[PDB]
Amino acid sequence: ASSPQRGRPRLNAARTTFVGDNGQPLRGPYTSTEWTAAAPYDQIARVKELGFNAVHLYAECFDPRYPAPGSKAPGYAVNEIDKIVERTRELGLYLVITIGNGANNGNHNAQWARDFWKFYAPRYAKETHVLYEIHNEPVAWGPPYSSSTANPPGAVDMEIDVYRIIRTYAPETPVLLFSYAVFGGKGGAAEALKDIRAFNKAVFGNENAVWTNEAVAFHGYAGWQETTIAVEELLKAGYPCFMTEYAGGLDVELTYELERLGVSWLTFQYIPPTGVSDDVTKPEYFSALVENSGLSWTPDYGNWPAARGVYGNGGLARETATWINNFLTGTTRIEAEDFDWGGNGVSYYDTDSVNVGGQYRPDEGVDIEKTSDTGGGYNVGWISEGEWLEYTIRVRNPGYYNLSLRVAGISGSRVQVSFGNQDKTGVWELPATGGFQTWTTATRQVFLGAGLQKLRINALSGGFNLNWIELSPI
Ligand SMILES: O[C@@H]1[C@@H](O)[C@H](O)OC[C@H]1O
Ligand SMILES: O[C@@H]1[C@@H](O)[C@H](O)OC[C@H]1O
Ligand SMILES: [Ca+2]
Ligand SMILES: [Ca+2]
Ligand SMILES: [Ca+2]
Repeated sequence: ASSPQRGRPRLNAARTTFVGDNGQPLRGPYTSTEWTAAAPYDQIARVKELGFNAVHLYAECFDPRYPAPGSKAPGYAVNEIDKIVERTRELGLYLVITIGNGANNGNHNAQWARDFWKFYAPRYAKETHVLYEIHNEPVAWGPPYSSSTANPPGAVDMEIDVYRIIRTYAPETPVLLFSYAVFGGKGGAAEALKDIRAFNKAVFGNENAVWTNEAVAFHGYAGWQETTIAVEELLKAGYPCFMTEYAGGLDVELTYELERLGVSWLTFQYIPPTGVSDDVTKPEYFSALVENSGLSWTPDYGNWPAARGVYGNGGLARETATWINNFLTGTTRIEAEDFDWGGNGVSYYDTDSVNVGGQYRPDEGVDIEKTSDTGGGYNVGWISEGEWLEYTIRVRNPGYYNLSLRVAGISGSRVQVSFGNQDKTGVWELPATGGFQTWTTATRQVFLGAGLQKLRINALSGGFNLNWIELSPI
């Protein structure tokens, strides 16, 4: 159609999340109209250059005293919400609208929430780019809301009543339920399933309803490890989900897991000029974290993050091994020839576009030949000054590691190795071995932070070949 406006997001084929009108997950930062003007058009537009296609809107903040004299009724920010709706429409962005809480996270006012959606549900029902998230963090702090001892009680009744209101006026609009603050472990999933069953019985007539246009909203405050478990278990039970608020700046580890699982996400960094957390346009809170980690997805707009991935290892970041007693739990060896794919100037830099060795990856630029070193396979050769190679890894535990390079060189050479774009080695002199297939292992101790990060080999000179890289904890 003659409109940049995005079409209805729908549940994906795998029923893991809502995806857009191109089959891609929704990814975005947040803004608020709770006590501020609409973020400016030109600031909202910046999200597109950061690989995003969606915006999370905390539209109005509930009044806990409503409807007493002096309380603020819903609908007060309509003129600002309308601007967000229009600006996202024209920019080709999705918009997730919710009720915020101000000082009262982990709480809600049911009447206020029903009246908010009676007004807003019909108002934006026909905006195909707009989704409705019933209520931010309505209970302190997670499932089961259906417990008689939930703090406060009755949130599932609010979810039910609001869902009916929404569907009465907005029959096609995606609805995100619950917005659990802390959603962690097998236990978190099991408790959420109690709430889901109770909701389903009341709304659909059957505890085990198959949702066609609904998902569970959840937040990341259980931490990345526990949240990943809960998401995995819920997805196994057959209920899609959607991350609506989390932070570490960007929580790189949780983003990696949500990408793997096929779950849409809204990060808790704000569109300038203002918000209660950190600005998404400052590199230190988002783009630098993405860049240094090697995280990538296909953006709806622009070419950032760049298309890239792990070569081999089933496309998963190469996790570092640990010790149990005197043995290693898994491989420590990263083959030099298994550099990230992505291309020249993205995942490697090579001075000639052809692989002059012709082997292994003939259609990429890195020069690769068969090796006569122990164990066979291949080595990177024709290494020249200024070339570099990146490998996306995941450091399981922070601390000291032995970093080993299996190298050969007729004469002397120099390398330097960065991790997450931080130099960990300085200049590392590799003395001559006397031949390009006369192999030695060079080792240096490095101190690494935990997490997803790119290991980058920088050739400070030519004159050496590289078979493989090993990393093991001290
Ligand atoms: O009011 C909102 C609050 O509920 C959430 O914790 O952070 C975003 C705020 O604007
Ligand atoms: O790296 C080596 C290259 O420089 C040499 O000239 O051809 C053989 C390779 O091992
Ligand atoms: Ca080349
Ligand atoms: Ca080369
Ligand atoms: Ca090799």
